Amino acid sequence: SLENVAFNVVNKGHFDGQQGEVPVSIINNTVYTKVDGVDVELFENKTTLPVNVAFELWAKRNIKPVPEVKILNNLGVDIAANTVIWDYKRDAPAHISTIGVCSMTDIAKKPTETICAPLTVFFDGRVDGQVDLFRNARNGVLITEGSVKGLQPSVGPKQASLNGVTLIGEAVKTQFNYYKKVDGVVQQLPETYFTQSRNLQEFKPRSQMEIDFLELAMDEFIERYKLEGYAFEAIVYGDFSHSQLGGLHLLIGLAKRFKESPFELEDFIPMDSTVKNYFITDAQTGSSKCVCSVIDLLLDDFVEIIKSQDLSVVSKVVKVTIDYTEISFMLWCKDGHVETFYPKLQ
Amino acid sequence: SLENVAFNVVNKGHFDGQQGEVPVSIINNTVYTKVDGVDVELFENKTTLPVNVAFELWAKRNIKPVPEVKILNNLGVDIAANTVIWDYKRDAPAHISTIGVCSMTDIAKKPTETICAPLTVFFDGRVDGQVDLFRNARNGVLITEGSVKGLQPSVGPKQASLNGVTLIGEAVKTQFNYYKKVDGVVQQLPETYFTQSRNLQEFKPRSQMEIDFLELAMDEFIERYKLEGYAFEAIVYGDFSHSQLGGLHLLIGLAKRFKESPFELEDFIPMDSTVKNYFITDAQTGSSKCVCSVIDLLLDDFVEIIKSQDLSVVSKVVKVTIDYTEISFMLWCKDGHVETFYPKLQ
Amino acid sequence: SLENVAFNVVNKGHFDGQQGEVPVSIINNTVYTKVDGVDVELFENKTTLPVNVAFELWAKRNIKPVPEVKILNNLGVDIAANTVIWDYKRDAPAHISTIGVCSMTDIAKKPTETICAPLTVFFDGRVDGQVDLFRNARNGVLITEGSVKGLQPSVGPKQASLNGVTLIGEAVKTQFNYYKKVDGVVQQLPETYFTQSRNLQEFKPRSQMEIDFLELAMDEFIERYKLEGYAFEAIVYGDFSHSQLGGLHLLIGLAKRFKESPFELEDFIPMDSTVKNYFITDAQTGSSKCVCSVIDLLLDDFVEIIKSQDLSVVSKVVKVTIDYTEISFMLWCKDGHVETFYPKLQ
Amino acid sequence: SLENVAFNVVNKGHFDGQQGEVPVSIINNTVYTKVDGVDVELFENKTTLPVNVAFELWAKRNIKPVPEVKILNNLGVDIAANTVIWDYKRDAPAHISTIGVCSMTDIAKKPTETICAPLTVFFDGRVDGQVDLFRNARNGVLITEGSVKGLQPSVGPKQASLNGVTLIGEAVKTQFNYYKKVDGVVQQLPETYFTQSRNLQEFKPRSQMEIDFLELAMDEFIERYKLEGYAFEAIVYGDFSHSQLGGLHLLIGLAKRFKESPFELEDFIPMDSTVKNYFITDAQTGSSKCVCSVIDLLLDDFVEIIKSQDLSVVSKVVKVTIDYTEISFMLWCKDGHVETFYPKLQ
Amino acid sequence: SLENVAFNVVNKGHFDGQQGEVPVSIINNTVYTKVDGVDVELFENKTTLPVNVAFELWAKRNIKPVPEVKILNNLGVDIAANTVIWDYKRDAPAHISTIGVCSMTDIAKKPTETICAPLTVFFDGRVDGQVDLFRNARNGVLITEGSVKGLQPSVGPKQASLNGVTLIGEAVKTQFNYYKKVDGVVQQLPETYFTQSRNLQEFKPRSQMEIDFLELAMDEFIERYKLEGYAFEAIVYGDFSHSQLGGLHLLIGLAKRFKESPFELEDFIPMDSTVKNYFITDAQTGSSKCVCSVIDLLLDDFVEIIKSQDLSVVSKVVKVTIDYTEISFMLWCKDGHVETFYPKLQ
RNA sequence: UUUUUUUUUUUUUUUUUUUUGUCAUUC
RNA sequence: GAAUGACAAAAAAAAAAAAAAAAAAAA
Repeated sequence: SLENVAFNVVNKGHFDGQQGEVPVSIINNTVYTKVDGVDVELFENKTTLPVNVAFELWAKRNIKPVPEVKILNNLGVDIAANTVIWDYKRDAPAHISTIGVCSMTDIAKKPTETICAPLTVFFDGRVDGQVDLFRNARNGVLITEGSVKGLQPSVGPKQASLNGVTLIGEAVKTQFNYYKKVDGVVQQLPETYFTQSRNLQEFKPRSQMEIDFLELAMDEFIERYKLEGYAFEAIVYGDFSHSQLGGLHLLIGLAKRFKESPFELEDFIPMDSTVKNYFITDAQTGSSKCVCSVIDLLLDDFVEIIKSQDLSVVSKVVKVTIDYTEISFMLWCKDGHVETFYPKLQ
Repeated sequence: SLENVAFNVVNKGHFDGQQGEVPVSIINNTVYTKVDGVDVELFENKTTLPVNVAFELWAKRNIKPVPEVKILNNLGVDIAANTVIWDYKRDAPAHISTIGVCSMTDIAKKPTETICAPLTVFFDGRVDGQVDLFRNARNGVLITEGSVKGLQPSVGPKQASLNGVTLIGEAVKTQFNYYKKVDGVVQQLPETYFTQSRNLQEFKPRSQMEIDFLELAMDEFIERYKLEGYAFEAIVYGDFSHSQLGGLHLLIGLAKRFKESPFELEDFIPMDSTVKNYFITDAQTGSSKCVCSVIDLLLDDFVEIIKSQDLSVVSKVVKVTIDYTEISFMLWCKDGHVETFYPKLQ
Repeated sequence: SLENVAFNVVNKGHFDGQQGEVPVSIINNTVYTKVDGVDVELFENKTTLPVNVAFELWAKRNIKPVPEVKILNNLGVDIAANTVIWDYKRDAPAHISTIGVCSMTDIAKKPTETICAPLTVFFDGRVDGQVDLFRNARNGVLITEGSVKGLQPSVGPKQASLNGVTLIGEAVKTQFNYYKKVDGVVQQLPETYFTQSRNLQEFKPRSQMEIDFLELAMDEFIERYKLEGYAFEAIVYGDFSHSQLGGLHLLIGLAKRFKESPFELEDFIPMDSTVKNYFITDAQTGSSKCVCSVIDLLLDDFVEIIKSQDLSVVSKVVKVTIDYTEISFMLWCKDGHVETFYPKLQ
Repeated sequence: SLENVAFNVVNKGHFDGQQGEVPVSIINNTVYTKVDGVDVELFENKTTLPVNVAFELWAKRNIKPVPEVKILNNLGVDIAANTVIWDYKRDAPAHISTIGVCSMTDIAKKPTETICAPLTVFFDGRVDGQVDLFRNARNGVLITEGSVKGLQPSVGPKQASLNGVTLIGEAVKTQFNYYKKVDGVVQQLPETYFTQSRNLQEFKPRSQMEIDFLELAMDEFIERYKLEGYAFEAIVYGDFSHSQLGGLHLLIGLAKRFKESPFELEDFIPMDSTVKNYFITDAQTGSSKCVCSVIDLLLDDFVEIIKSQDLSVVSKVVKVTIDYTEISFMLWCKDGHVETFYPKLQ
Repeated sequence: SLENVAFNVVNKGHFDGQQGEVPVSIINNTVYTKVDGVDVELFENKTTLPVNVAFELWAKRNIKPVPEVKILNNLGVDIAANTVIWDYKRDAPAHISTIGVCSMTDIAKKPTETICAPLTVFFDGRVDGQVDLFRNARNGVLITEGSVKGLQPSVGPKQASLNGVTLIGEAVKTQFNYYKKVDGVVQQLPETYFTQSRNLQEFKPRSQMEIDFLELAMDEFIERYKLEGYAFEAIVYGDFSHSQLGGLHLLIGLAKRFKESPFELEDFIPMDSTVKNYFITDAQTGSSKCVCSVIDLLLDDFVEIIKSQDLSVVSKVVKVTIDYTEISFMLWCKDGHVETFYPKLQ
């Protein structure tokens, strides 16, 4: 019920399943409620779904630390089992349909129905009875805070999305063990690097090399870590000397530049992906680039990736398995030294 | 609840208080429900209220024969008790607020509260206990199918509004006795003429004089009923010889002209009123008048009214009580004969 | 392309696959085009789909005689192969998704992909290569103007929907042979009665008995066709003596009553179905029923059905296979004669 | 008029009363004006009112220092006399109706009519003649910058809302003497505590103890002010060790935690009230609470309140009059020391 | 095509002119695209144009450094040749019509047609063949990064707009030479002062005098630069001692105040102009002025302007040519010293 | 004969936030 | 000596539009 959902929202902040109703009015793609005789906005529809459907999905969203939407997308997850994963980047549900949550978007009441068999259903091991449901599922992805009997685990990212904030949990456990089944057989998830999912204005280093990068000059940092010949002066630090922006394909370099000279980042595809494309215009020098593919790789991980390559190639598209998906980097070695190494996804 | 209201609508045609819910989607001021997997339109909001509130009011509307909205308006009825009167002319509720119907439009749960005391509350005597409520109400209007103990009745119109169509009921009683209370004292309603509330395209005579007017010519009908000197050739039949239309202030004349030559009726104020203003454009002779007051008085009643006037006055405003309200007619006479008789102020 | 679709609409009336572009503006859920410098309406979106998507689907609708949407719904058709069946009752596409029509609603480009296997895909045999496509489909429904080798035909209704109106075509063939496959095995479709799909205001009898019903009185028609004891005075002709309407469960009786005393039909579920529920309000006698199941069976078929039942049962639910689905009728009999006969659950 | 209102807005920033018109276009709940041939947005309607009505109410809003909307709500104010109080928290007018401001919302032209008698009209003493209007009002609330003859004054909050900015006026007087009348008799307003209406990101201490709280550590501040046994470690400072957040019921503690580690405050009821509920999620530790009642009491006032309680009770509901309304706190004590002190029912 | 434009947007962030289409859905004045099965927002329409037309214009906007919209407006530019100048202040195109950009807003395909002759067409000398077009244009404005043969150049502002970022180009050239033609004759543009177009929260001094103003106090800065008798204590620094704000007509003074005490700027006309009007409300002292003309002149330029005036006049209107337009400065003097230099019509 | 897959192979067009040349303009 | 604009040179990859060929596919 719409009124019961709004009552749960106004009394607890989300749908907790309590009983009760409140006066609700829907107008201009917005859900208003009457508090003390005056309308108070509860939810403004930013989705393509009907306003009531989107409101009820938003109320019933998962308020527990859930895997980042990019991780679920890279794993091929098509739907979630008896839960709603809310994509706060899009302000919309991460999946078009649901299983036993919303009557309008329901394709089944339980994940065991035949309709959900071809789909890769996301199972949350922290919910009772979901591990056994995943065991019987033809296609599914399982996350557990611990070990599962009989299946080899895959350790996921240290960070998880808790009500829209990507954090490494201390009071809560945000590191999950990932399992995948395709056509009834358990797949072995490949060894992967994981993007840190940090912000430009809230960037914090997570390693000693990151601290050195943020605190040292370009030449000192390059000489200290023997990073000569890998074009770190352009790939990470950036080249703000031409009308077209040069490099800046790591978020650490973007944060370092933003510390000294604020710029603008036009995100023309506002979604959650491993590689993000930005329309960056440097406010200090005027350097701009229409497409600047940015990956939130750990600086140690990026150093290892770029040092594991073969430098005697004119040009090569390099496949790196990052965030459980194969990211395509365009290696641009010349004369035995790297000229450009940028992600090409999205 | 919205879903319960839609369930009642799709299973019974109106809100009958049955339990159960159906999937509901609200989009573009319209309520849709999923029948066999495809969205089916249930209600398109033509009102100024929120779509869900208007849907709840429309579903909970009175489907029993109810007095016409114009009759309630002329009686000063401001709100209805435990019911919704739907104005089908406006496709909107006849009153802004309700009592014990819709949580967003309710000002009180019962008409006995102090908020409804100054308001003129419409009490329906066919509902159990509403007569007793009307007795204790400071201001109110009561309709009953029969007599009320200790209260003198006022016989209302023979016609009533049954689910949007005006009819003189045969299988169901559509004649009510009107009682009004202002400031706690039972008022004596005046002896009024009643409009027939007919339409042009299905006009049906209700009297012998009406039939004769429909079948007989102008001069024959005027001579037969001794209607010479009352300007019936213009007031009722209408004048189409000039660019500006003349007379045509009775719906009988409009219907007679429509029978031989249809014209266009632009109702620029689509509401329910005793005197209706139309933008009449004659498609045959090109005669048009921007505003034309048309009143649906019975032809016998109009003849009695026009014969009860004093003809020895150049200009006189005639106050005739019609549909429980005073309708002012502007009368022009010359040489002892009527020249012009139309509802004044147009 | 939206502009190419609108170009096809303005130059051919539907998407004919021509090349060209026109200036198109979308505003207030409506598609406008600029003709001679002034915006001209092309399409008003009455669906729940996005305006451009709905416009593209409407332009690519099937303009050939297609089976009525009720027939496809009763056959369990979930999607159409390389075509769009437009439901003119709802002014919306008959199916949520399409196969190789519109990229926004497409789930596959061809009906034989793995995604379309669980779905019952409607194959049109009049299109080259679709019979073989239906032969390879796990679930599908095939209609053909002629015979298909190795498959037993199922003669469908004489009527078909051509651009939104039901007609028995003479210049074009509207009778199709129906073949259904569920889980890869051809099913033998049951012997069924077919609704004639007629309108109230444009009712045209299709048999001698229907003509006699329309012209003869109630008693003469009942005595001529030995229809005593089957309560034809109530089920078909209808009773308007009480405030609650009785009967009117056959559209021919509604047509006969409308021929004399027009009434109002409020379709609170505006969709195509074998059994239609209306909110009937008799404008002459005041009789009204909130819900009334009306089925448009041929009077010969209804007579055969009512004569094939056993009269010596107090209460019995009668199952009739109509329009390829089982319609459940309520049968009440007393003293070896019929009392009421209406579709059950109304 | 709408055009005159827009002229006043574009020439003076608010409706002053000047004569003149500017070209105006209304589209998508927004009012645009044509400045030098290009449309300029004047007002985006965030209310449930019509766009033009909301625009005219916003233009005619009070730009003088007005009482905070929560103060008016706690006093029972239902309408304002010849002025509009704009609620900047909701971006909507604080009251549904107005008195002599907007013709679409007006229930009266002057507050002396019968319709305004039951309502608690807000009279502003800084406008000439409003003191005498309040003296003759059945129900009303009066604010004055000075003393009123024959009336005992109640000193209000030091801060007041000035064009949506809460400030303690230095060049203007933001302290008003509050008077109240119900049924024609003056009440003596209770002696209440007043919330400071401070922001999280712009928190500024208003006393020495708040400075000590923000500067010194938890243990030092607790020991210095003899605050042992009142659970200040969790009640104000808060506990971030478990998955569910504990405490943070004083906005000063939220400000102190924000100063060291920013977190998200999801205000699911964006209105103005003495007690605010937030969906608190700690970005550093992962602690989160769905509903966290936060009140912006002066730290001196909160210390006095917590020291005025009787500690020898297991469970006790505390009635505290804050902002002219009774705020309920739930008190748990064990072994003669406080365990928690939070607003009741959250 | 809408789909091709959206494909270009999702691939490069702006319309580059490539071939390809993506699934696009338009709903609620917003353009969505389907990326990985979920709709992703691409553009939300804040203009008065249709959503598809506005999206096409936004994609085809100029991404190179272009003159500020205020400069073009003051030069009387009515339309741009084969380009779109996006006004990021209004989030709408700076000109109503276009030349060979979008079919819906196009008045001509080339600027040489007769329709574009009366309009002052903006020509970009950086684009090949536009200087020749400007030579043959009856009315036009041309900007070039260098000299033009046979034409005397007018050096423009040092700053220009790059993707909505106003910057002095270092990697790019943001200084242009302005040429204007009206009725086929080349005018000599006047010698003008230029507004710096700086932000309040991102104010950066561009001269030694501005640095001194920001660092020193009022008295020291006035003494060092010999600014006694010019009322710099009010015009620039501003007066907050009264309820009505005094002076503060230079953005440098607003920035200096914002450094120590942030306040509110209600820009009730959100457009780009040389003289901006703000509804300034001082949060610290409560001094507010409904309308306040703030001009972003260089402090040295303003000092020269105020020292070039004739002080021996009681009241005088001062004409200063700023940004190629005549700004009316209202000067008040008493006893041979400046009293107030507020910009006219605040 | 139809179909999806496993795809491979051939050609056309488009593209890639690499370097490099020619023409063009402007210092 | 540079910048910009219009293009080409190198290397790899992607997208489709045309096919052929195949292991499968059901006919």
